[PDB]
Amino acid sequence: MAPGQKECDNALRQLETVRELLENPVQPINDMSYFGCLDSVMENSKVLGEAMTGISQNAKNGNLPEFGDAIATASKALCGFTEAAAQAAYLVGVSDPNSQAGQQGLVEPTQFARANQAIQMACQSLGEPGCTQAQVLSAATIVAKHTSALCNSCRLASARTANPTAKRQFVQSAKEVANSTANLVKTIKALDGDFTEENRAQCRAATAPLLEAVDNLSAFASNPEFSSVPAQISPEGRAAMEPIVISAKTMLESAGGLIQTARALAVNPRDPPRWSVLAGHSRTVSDSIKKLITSMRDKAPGQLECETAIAALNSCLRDLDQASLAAVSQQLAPREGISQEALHTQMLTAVQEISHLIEPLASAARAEASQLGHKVSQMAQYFEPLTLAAVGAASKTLSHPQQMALLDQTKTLAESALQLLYTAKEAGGNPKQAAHTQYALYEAVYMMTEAVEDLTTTLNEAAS
Repeated sequence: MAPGQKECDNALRQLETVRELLENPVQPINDMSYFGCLDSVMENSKVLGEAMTGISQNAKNGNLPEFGDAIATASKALCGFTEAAAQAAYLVGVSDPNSQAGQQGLVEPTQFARANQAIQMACQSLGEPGCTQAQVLSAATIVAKHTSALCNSCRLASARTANPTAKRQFVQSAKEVANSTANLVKTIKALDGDFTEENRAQCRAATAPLLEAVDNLSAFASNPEFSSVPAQISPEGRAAMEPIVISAKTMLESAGGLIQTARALAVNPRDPPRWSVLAGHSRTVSDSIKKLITSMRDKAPGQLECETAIAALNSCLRDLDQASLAAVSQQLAPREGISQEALHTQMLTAVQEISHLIEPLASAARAEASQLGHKVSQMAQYFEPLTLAAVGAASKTLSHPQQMALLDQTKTLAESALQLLYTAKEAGGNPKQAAHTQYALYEAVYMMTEAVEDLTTTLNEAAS
């Protein structure tokens, strides 16, 4: 009854509905790439933060219309977070080696069912007698987005099909959905500088042919002939997606709590206990979002492999430090059963392989996230044979200064490789990371190139 209560009511329903995306992410949620998911959570963080400020201030000052605007904006941001979270979880799950992505059909029935549900909610909101101006706009924007998505999928489906009857039906259904929503859009435009009871009644009337067309499309699209095979996600994939899922669930739970409390406060703002409860939920919303973003970044393509490569390089560094400390106290035992020449050849071979991987690695770090993991693993693998050969070669180097110089120079190469790996992990193969990492990447490549040259020179002098 009271203004602002309906908005809180709709928000709670929207948060409960969007939570379903999190229960079993075995199909794509949308068309976003992993980097798109990350961008969306960053953008929604800003939007939700401002909306949360708006909720509190307008409940406190009794500005009920703008309180409803703030609840609506927060709900949209939270659904945004969840869609990005669920999509990220799906992409994580399928990319697992032991996981099998399901065959894509002509359409994804879950996306069709979701769109059907979002259109119903938006249409029912337009069918409300006490619906406001900014509520009509958000409901109108929802309808337009989901009907466009539905029509686009119908078009591609009637192009990818061999079945002539299905071809004609997807085209026909698209026509009906499009013609329906066009008729609704016109009635919504008629509201500008008018907004009368006679006109809101025009809009309500126009929703019925849309709902009917959408519900017909949904039925028809759920036929076994069209549906996708849900993916088979390994127990490991499930484990990797878990942090992302848990975080987004905690976000939704505490945001529900924030809204329930906000609802009472809008009615009676003179209530210190409830301000304390609202603040509690708010801090938990923020913590959950931080954990969600950090969880999602852990699972971007190439991130685990950078981490694994960095661990392997650090293991090589420990070996080199150990050999260096043994050398200075004359306690480095000479490597048995292999010659000085053969050990220098193993070093040169490894150094040449590392050298060839530098620029390819940087280009992946720069532009191609799908390559990065591989290049980082290839680079790191060569450091094990190099370290063993260098420790061996040093152990048999007759001059003490030269023995120490060989270890020092091998260490410098390893440390320059570490700096490149850390920089590549930051850039992550995301073209939009350029303005923050480009000069650091150039520096890291320069330092690596220099360290290769210096060690190669030493190895060339030893060959002479």
